[PDB]
Amino acid sequence: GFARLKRSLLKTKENLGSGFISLFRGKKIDDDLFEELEEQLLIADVGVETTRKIITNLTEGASRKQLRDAEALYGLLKEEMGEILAKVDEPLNVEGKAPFVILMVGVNGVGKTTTIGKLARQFEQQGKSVMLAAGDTFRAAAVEQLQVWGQRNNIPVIAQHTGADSASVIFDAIQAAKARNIDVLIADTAGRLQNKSHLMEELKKIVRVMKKLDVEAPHEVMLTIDASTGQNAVSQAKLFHEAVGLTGITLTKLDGTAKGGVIFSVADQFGIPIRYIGVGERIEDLRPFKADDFIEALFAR
Ligand SMILES: [N+]
Ligand SMILES: [N+]
Repeated sequence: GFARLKRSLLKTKENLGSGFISLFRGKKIDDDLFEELEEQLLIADVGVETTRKIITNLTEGASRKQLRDAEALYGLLKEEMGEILAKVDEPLNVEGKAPFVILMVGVNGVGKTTTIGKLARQFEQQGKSVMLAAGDTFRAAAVEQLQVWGQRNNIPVIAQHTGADSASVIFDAIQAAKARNIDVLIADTAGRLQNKSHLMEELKKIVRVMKKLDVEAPHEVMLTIDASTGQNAVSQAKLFHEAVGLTGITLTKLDGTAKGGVIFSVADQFGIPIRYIGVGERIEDLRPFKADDFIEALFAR
């Protein structure tokens, strides 16, 4: 539903999508125009490298089509920015594994635990059996939050004492999931960026332990990032992807932020599928990402 998404993206539409119309009105296509467009893309948090790529491709496309009027750049931009998102438009498919293991990674303070609970409830409402692993083992509040989701939804939560070894919790959870014929296992993890090497080594150890039980696990390594944090979301994605290897992204807090343009930077810089976008705080506001809906909402005029 592109039309539902329009309200969520209003603040982002001030600079991107329909926000381009006033910039192009009555203008010719020249270096000054492309400089104005660069400024607007950057203020929208599209990022230096992705902005340069967009401008380069737009310039080449306009020249090849022999466009005269800047108004005609709008459709080329819609296509080119749409292609950026189309390259990461693969939905997450959790079917057919015993269990399908989602390792949730990211920094503290981006809502990883709440996102896990929302996804778990969604998979359960779809008829899948879910289990949760409380792998953020030194943060009692994170463990308790996961246990709240599990208790109210009759979803099992595997946890150990505060300070337990994360890899051992997740190992025990995979064993329990296999014993109990679970369809989907979602594992929380630590997120302290104070010691980056320690965090990445802990995640790598978790992955090695999983692989001993099922060489296909983890089936998804999902990053959660917060769109309202702007370029911090991009730097977080780079850290986890270069160190561990991501296979999916959930981007939260897109509603009301004018920094929604960061989705283009995340998509272009890393090429990792964007699985879900958050457009509100409720379970139902965590939506499967549809790049074409997103572009249509952004560029609606
Ligand atoms: N319950
Ligand atoms: N993978």
